Amino acid sequence: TEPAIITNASDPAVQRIIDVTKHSKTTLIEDTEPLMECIRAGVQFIEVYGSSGTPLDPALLDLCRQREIPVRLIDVSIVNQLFAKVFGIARVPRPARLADIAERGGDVVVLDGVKIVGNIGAIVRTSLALGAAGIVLVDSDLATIADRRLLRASRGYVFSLPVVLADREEAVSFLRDNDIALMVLDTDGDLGVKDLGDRADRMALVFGSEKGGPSGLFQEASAGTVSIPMLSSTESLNVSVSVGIALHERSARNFAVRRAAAQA
Amino acid sequence: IITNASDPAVQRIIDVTKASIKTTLIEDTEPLMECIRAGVQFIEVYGSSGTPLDPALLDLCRQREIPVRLIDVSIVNQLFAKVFGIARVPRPARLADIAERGGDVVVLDGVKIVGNIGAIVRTSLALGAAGIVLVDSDLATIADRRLLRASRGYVFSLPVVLADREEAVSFLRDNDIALMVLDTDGDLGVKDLGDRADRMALVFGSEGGPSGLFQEASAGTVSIPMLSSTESLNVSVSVGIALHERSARNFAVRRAA
Repeated sequence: TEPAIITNASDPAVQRIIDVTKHSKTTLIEDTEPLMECIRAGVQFIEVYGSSGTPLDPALLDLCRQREIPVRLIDVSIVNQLFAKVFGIARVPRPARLADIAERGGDVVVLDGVKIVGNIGAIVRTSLALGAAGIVLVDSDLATIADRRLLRASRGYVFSLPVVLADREEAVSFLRDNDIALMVLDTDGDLGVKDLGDRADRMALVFGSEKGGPSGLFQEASAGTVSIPMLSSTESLNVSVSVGIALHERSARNFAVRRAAAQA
Repeated sequence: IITNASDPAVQRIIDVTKASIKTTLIEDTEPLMECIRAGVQFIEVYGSSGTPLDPALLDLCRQREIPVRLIDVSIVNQLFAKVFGIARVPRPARLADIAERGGDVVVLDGVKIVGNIGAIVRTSLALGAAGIVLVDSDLATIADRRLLRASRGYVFSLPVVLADREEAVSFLRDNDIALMVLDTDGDLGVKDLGDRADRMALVFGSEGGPSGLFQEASAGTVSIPMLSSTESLNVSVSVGIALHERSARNFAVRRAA
């Protein structure tokens, strides 16, 4: 067949390194959009790969050109034996910490017992896009943020803002020590979500799963409960939906913070 | 509450439905109670010997005349959660059912991931929408067991309808229901959705985007502001934000009837 020589056709050795991370400080980031977000967010890549015989998205190739990022093709046969059509080996950034959230400016999203990774990924994307400072994950059952399930669920946004694993008291003492008032989302609370933007200062918003709602320590530190009005008092929304609604209400406050940081 | 130790004869019927096109299997305590409240007609509900049935469920079953029996924990494990029921599939909602109820119409265009669909069903109900039109969803019936579960048994609590794209666009037309499409860099801001007094249809694409036929029929493109036009939200999240801006409008419709 005289296949193009640049195409990886065997099964060692950059393959071996890809296999190596596929089953265990690096990770695989898959698909065009997630790759470009990770690159934009400053994630360091070792190499980006496509399957032979299909044109790699021109903008990604362009972007890999702009950064010093090697691109190479692997025979479709082999990529189709691993596992998408395009992926990269990346170094996992140094885990973000609480302080990062405080310094970045803007509201803090705290998830309390949210464990469903698709929910956590969606909340990551929303928090990024709506201008939140960062996310604190309490009781998520995640070992790290680089979990490939979360990578895929976040569409590669998990390194675009500080996403931090913490235990409950660590988190509440953190907010206390930084003078960040928290409010808890729950049914018939004191404040309508529509009034969330009134508050000029940054705040933390705490969302529980509804496999139990918010937990005790947070309740006790709370400066109030916030409710999203629903048809009946007995209804509920998926937690990711509640995050989007609450953050949309705070969007004016956070966009102003983000606007200002972009100019510093 | 009698207990089944055997293997006939309503063990057989359980297996036979799991043409049952008119009967299905609704699982879990809360989804069961929702379906019952929604008027779904149940044949019988079952729990597992050993672990007790929610009293509120038993009471509801009691107030309806729905028989409840326990099943030996060992037969359940052969059937497959711990509580479930067998019900008649309601007659499929039609598009007209959505128009008659009044309120905004949610159209999903190309949304296929059933968990998104199910979350959207719950949001649409909670935030007061008239109903949901599913275009290109890849579902055979709304009674699909994946959606039943993903929707937490709310799929029957408001009109949810499968349609073809042209069908949907035609239905909105002769009903004088303006449709807007949710998308980036649009004509209108989501924050002004509440300005319009009359009902409207809102069209959400997967991600990617709504179709040409809808775009061609659209009275506007509504955009949720984000840090970057390249960014995107999960479709269920977009629906939550949009309906939230319309909730005053829809609650007023819901509570006038």
